[PDB]
Amino acid sequence: HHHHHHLANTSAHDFSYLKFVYNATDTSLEGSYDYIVIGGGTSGCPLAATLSEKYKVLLLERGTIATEYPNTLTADGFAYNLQQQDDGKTPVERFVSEDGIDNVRARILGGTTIINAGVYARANISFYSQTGIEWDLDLVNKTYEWVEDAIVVKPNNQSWQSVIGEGFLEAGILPDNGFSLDHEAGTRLTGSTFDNNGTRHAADELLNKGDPNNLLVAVQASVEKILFSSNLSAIGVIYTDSDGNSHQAFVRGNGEVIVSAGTIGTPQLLLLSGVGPESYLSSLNITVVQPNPYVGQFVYDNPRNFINILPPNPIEASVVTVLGIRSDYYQVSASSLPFSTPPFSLFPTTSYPLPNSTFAHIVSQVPGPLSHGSVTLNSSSDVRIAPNIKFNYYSNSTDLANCVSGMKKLGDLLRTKALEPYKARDVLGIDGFNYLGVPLPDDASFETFCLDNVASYWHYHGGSLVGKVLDDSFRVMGIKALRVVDASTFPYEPNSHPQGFYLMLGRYVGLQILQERS
Ligand SMILES: Cc1cc2nc3c(=O)[nH]c(=O)nc-3n(C[C@H](O)[C@H](O)[C@H](O)COP(=O)(O)OP(=O)(O)OC[C@H]3O[C@@H](n4cnc5c(N)ncnc54)[C@H](O)[C@@H]3O)c2cc1C
Ligand SMILES: *[C@@H]1O[C@H](CO)[C@@H](O[C@@H]2O[C@H](CO)[C@@H](O)[C@H](O)[C@H]2NC(C)=O)[C@H](O)[C@H]1NC(C)=O
Ligand SMILES: *[C@@H]1O[C@H](CO)[C@@H](O)[C@H](O)[C@H]1NC(C)=O
Ligand SMILES: *[C@@H]1O[C@H](CO)[C@@H](O)[C@H](O)[C@H]1NC(C)=O
Ligand SMILES: *[C@@H]1O[C@H](CO)[C@@H](O)[C@H](O)[C@H]1NC(C)=O
Ligand SMILES: *[C@@H]1O[C@H](CO)[C@@H](O)[C@H](O)[C@H]1NC(C)=O
Ligand SMILES: *[C@@H]1O[C@H](CO)[C@@H](O)[C@H](O)[C@H]1NC(C)=O
Ligand SMILES: *[C@@H]1O[C@H](CO)[C@@H](O)[C@H](O)[C@H]1NC(C)=O
Repeated sequence: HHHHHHLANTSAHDFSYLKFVYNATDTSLEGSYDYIVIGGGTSGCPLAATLSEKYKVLLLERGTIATEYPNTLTADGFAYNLQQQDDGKTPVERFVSEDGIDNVRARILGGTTIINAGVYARANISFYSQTGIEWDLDLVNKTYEWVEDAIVVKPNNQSWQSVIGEGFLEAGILPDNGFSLDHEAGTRLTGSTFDNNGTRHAADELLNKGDPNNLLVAVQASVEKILFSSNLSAIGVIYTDSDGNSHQAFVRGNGEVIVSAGTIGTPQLLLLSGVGPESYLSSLNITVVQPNPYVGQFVYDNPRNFINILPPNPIEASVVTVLGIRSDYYQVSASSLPFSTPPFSLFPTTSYPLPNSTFAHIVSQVPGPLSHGSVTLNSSSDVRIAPNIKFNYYSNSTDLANCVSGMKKLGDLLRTKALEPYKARDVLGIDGFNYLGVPLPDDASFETFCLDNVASYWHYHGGSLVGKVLDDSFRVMGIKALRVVDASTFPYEPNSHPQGFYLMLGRYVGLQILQERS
């Protein structure tokens, strides 16, 4: 298959880039650069590597390097990082939305690709025309291949993923797409950023494609403020190191500051810097640099709804590789060992029953979603104090209708011959399964189930939307030399699993920056 000749193979996680990674305590990192990228995450790492092909780049990341937390480097360690308590330095930062749903974000060089579930997919090909951005579609595809050559494999067979795939097909999630990276209706094996040795590959490895003479990375660099000219332009940043001391770095000439701090971090930093809704910022006595009513608005979290089955015989743990895709729901299942310490946010609250045997977590994702909320500041000065985030799950009735459809399809899945061997009782109904937590239930019972048992899919996005805060080149409207590139930029998903899109986007926008400059 020509289209997959380029995929990565099994290999150790490549930390060669550590040769140009430095502690933010090093004041010799202060000074002038062509580009400053804020946030060494999913988009930020390939963006910085791409810009460094020609220009001097400083990448600033608030977390440390992944070697400090070895359980981020294997598939087997996924649960560990979520189970670990948040001490302010760990790679997983815990939060709770104002809705009451537990959640996490990354705090580590590599961003959320260092802690995530590894599922790799390209964007739904209809996404590009939906946005109305004049994408260079040939370049988009070359850029996917540049990412995939470094960190994406074709997964080997896993017994539970194959069971689930046979079930999806039997339940009518057709056609059978075989192995494919593309987000299309039907059932498929997709790519993974875990290799077939279980080694995690991630966005930090794309730093190895940067020019080591041009790229500098500062870790434990907490960026507190974007600095502006006194024609409004961004000119630099203030960041603090792990000892608390402050540092300043600037861009020069035709260079630019790009914010890649994520759905949560990018609106927070813009607001702290005086870019945002005029009445809101004035009410905090933050001087407004650029009024924009949409900074931190239109923030989205696709709902996750789920059931857990406890088979009467052990099943093998698996990472998610098999996807069942419809336009109105995206479905997967993971199989897991039992645990006595919960992975935080796997279930939506800390008071959720613990599994004492192996279990299958069977999941459906609402597309969009159409419900939205906001990011607002908790502290008007301290970037290390997490902002308030509210998603307003199921405020839009279309989301609820789509959850009902997805839950009914999970019922179909539980009724397949594929899943029958995992029932505890060989009775006709799906009550023959043993359930951890709430089992599946007319639509009123499904609506109640959807509302009561919702969790985060962890695929939140928005807050600095193209068309509201940014133009089609990802520039902050009204401000020269300032862009935003990360998941804050779009109001809908590109697909069921967006890391592949945001990895591509980092390099793609970097190439656009370089081309505009030439
Ligand atoms: C638990 C979990 C599992 C997931 N699993 C999958 C999956 O299997 N497949 C998939 O496709 N997607 C998955 N996702 C979603 C996907 O990984 C994310 O949507 C995507 O990685 C977000 O990229 P980003 O660049 O917007 O943010 P990030 O990758 O989080 O990058 C933002 C970076 O900015 C840093 N930062 C923030 N504020 C500052 C500041 N002030 N100064 C300096 N640095 C700062 C952060 O530390 C972070 O490294 C998962 C998400 C989670 C939470
Ligand atoms: C791929 O993305 C497109 C969005 O651009 C989705 O298609 C739209 O949504 C529904 C599809 O049932 C229709 O009402 C719209 O008319 C569609 N628009 C276009 C231009 O086709 C589509 O559902 C997504 N596909 C998957 C499998 O998620
Ligand atoms: C993976 O192995 C194949 C074997 O055909 C090889 O051609 C390719 O160069 C390897 N991929 C990478 C990214 O090194
Ligand atoms: C940076 O140096 C400080 C000491 O000044 C130390 O406490 C911290 O762990 C270092 N961080 C990294 C990422 O090396
Ligand atoms: C890009 O790749 C996709 C598959 O991911 C393919 O369907 C599409 O035709 C390609 N587009 C271009 C412009 O090559
Ligand atoms: C803002 O400052 C004014 C004084 O100029 C004060 O009256 C007001 O209470 C302040 N508001 C906040 C939220 O600090
Ligand atoms: C800050 O967040 C906490 C939740 O962690 C909340 O209880 C508190 O009211 C918030 N404070 C402000 C000023 O927003
Ligand atoms: C739900 O979302 C759609 C699309 O954004 C919108 O047209 C509709 O008005 C929303 N419904 C409600 C009740 O807000």
